[PDB]
Amino acid sequence: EFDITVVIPTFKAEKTVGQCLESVLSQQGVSTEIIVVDGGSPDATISIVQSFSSTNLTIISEPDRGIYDAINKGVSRAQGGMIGVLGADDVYKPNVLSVVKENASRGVEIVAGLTLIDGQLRADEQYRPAALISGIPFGHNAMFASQEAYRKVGLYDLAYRICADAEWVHRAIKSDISCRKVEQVFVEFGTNPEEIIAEACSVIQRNFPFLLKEEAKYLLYGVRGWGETSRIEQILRKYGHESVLFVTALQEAFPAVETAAALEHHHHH
Ligand SMILES: C[C@@H]1O[C@@H](O)[C@@H](O)[C@H](O[C@H]2O[C@H](C)[C@H](O)[C@H](O[C@@H]3O[C@H](CO)[C@@H](O)[C@H](O)[C@H]3O)[C@@H]2O)[C@@H]1O
Ligand SMILES: Nc1nc2c(ncn2[C@@H]2O[C@H](COP(=O)(O)O)[C@@H](O)[C@H]2O)c(=O)[nH]1
Repeated sequence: EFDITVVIPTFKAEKTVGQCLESVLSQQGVSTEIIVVDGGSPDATISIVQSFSSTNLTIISEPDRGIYDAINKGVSRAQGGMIGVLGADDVYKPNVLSVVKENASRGVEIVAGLTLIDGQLRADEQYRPAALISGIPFGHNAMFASQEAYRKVGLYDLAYRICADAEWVHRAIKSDISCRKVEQVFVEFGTNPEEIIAEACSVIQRNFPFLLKEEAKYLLYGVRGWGETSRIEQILRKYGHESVLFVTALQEAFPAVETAAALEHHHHH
């Protein structure tokens, strides 16, 4: 097989898909498979991809139901031990694929790096319970996951057109999938905000079904620093009895509520 599979969903990416592919082929010291999942691009996208006649590139061009449908198709076919997803507007940094192969040899099922968004580091969060009341903790395109990890967790849920990656990672956390965060930039990155938020809140309720939508939004804003946090102790007392995982998530995310978390663990778990 291969050390790495890179799944590249494309639709009308003719402007950048050549730079994206160059950043993958420049990776040395790893056997790499590339699976381009195109949704029927009418521009030069296929003409450009076919310029990269690497004997380890696969082109899938057929109607799909959105990016995560296209991602699902590529992950399903991936024959590499570690699988990564690279948008056509993104580029891998030098040496990242060997860094992923190195950290995977120890058995870690997920290897995640840093993300450069407009020359700024994405404000990542830790892969831990506290992620479950937030969005995706690391950049999706900076994540690599083994064949086993996908086989354990499943595919991306097409009900989420934006944050299906966050939902998958939360399922990974909840499934105790091993993760090692590498403090190196893996990718340089190239949608209505309301829709982003709506999907993030729904993903959070999927971890903790007892939360009203407003309550999930308050937690997201509290963790992301977008809103206040005075009502965290209220939320904790209201639902702490439900899940030890929920109590763990809030005390990690909001260290100010530790003494209150102690009480929930004591009276309920
Ligand atoms: C509407 C908001 O505008 C800005 O404040 C932006 O920074 C916000 O993005 C942050 O919060 C949202 C929830 C995202 O989690 C975003 O991370 C990105 O979200 C995707 C969702 O799964 C991932 O595909 C992507 O790789 C990841 O970089 C960031 O944390 C928000 O848009
Ligand atoms: N296969 C497929 N790829 C898509 C679709 N929409 C966007 N993409 C690709 O997914 C990546 C995300 O870019 P975005 O459009 O989200 O900025 C890009 O590589 C883009 O070309 C789609 O409907 N189907």
